[PDB]
Amino acid sequence: DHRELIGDYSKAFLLQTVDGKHQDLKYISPETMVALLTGKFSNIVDKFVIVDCRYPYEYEGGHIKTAVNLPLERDAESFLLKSPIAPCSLDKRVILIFHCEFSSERGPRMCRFIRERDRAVNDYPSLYYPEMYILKGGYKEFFPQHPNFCEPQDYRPMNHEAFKDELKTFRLKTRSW
Ligand code: MMC
Ligand SMILES: [Cl-]
Repeated sequence: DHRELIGDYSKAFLLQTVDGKHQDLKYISPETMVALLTGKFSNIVDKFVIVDCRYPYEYEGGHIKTAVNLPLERDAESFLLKSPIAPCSLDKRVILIFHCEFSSERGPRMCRFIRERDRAVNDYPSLYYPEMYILKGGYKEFFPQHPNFCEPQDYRPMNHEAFKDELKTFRLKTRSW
């Protein structure tokens, strides 16, 4: 591999990465997303969690099969760090994939946050989650290409004109603005 090692310096990144806006983050394409969902890496990957950082209305409107919705910092901390998700095999890996609508703001921030807490609660340089990726293009790019991997087969934009009140309500739930 021509790149650096993963978070705890144990080995290299498994997946092929593409270029994305945040230069220090690892991005994967929708194609690689379908590869994991179809079991292409089942020999090596024990578990991969898809974290959709969108607001609840957006997720309900249609999300990638198997994804979990964790919009608030607190929920994510609770789901991932209280009782970490471990591989059933010493040999196998655990991988996290974050995404939002455009994978421009929400997703990358959540990725950076979980990394901060993973570092904070372990002895350097161990991590519960050494390998994390962003799905480049977010749900917006994913739906029109692989609709049968989405449930329901539909797409609800955050700015959806009929969910204006729900957006405001939701933001008043956030740790900070
Ligand atoms: C760093 Hg994610
Ligand atoms: Cl929050």
